[PDB]
Amino acid sequence: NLGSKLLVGYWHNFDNGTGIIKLRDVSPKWDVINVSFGETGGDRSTVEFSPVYGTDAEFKSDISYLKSKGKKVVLSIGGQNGVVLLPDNAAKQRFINSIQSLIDKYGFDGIDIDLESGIYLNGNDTNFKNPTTPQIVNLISAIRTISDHYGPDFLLSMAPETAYVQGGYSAYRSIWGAYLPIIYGVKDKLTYIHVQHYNAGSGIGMDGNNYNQGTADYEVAMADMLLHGFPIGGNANNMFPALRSDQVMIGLPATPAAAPSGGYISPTEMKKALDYIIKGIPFGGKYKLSNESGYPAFRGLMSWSINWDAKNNFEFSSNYRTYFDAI
Ligand SMILES: [Cl-]
Ligand code: NA
Ligand SMILES: [Zn+2]
Ligand SMILES: [Zn+2]
Ligand SMILES: [Zn+2]
Ligand SMILES: [Zn+2]
Repeated sequence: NLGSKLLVGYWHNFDNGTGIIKLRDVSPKWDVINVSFGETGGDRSTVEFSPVYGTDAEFKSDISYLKSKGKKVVLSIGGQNGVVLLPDNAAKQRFINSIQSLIDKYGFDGIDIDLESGIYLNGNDTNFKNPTTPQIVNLISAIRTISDHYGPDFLLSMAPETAYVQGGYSAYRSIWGAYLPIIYGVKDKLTYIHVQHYNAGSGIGMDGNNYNQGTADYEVAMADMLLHGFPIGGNANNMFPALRSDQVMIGLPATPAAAPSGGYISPTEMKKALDYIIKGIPFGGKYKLSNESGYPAFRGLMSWSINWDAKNNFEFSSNYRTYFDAI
């Protein structure tokens, strides 16, 4: 079964300067490998994926080998080429069929939704429990259909930026809060969400205070929105519900170069945030956690990326594997 404290790492299906790591050479400290990325061509709906090294059959066998060792391998849909546009049923079906074909071909354990294309609320799409924007409605439907095809053990994750989730605290329009209807719409099938707590600037917590990315207070404040639920757009009558704590992870850059505009946090400071979130132990931050005792089943950390971590001699993976193994 899938563990209670996870390290989820993005795996580059490309060389961005940090090199390509073949699947069998990925550190065993990662519990889940998010293969980056499934992409689309002209129809912006049929997802395609070809491994950057070797044959398709060899990649399929590498995945089988990792799965035999208890690891999960997930296909991430996103990046610049992971444009998925679902304006109608036809596009939705192409997306569903192509994803199912890839899962079957390579033996992926599930999918990671790392999309931004078309993810913005139409004017007048104001109810997160009943969205009307076709892109959003169709994406929710497709995710539920794909998930159903594989059953309750299908691994579904999502990695939106903060504007699309916690940004909903300030406004519910355009991009702000636009993942909220997606999250709500698939919450019964969502294994975990790892919001990207980086390339974000600052975030307003439920206490009304602004916190800077890369600080312990920010990590706690942003995660707490999902652990506790929050009022959308300054309206106490429009409450976004809490997720299960086992559905909440925090996404972090593995090193500063992985997120140039900011978001990297030192292990010393992040362990303070983790101790507060998980164990209810405060550290002298300004942010007061919603729940006195913490959220022991908080699911863990995601990182951009396995490749960046390796170029930084595994600082991130080593520090947090040790931290979680010690609980
Ligand atoms: Cl809990
Ligand atoms: Na290839
Ligand atoms: Zn279902
Ligand atoms: Zn099938
Ligand atoms: Zn973005
Ligand atoms: Zn409460």
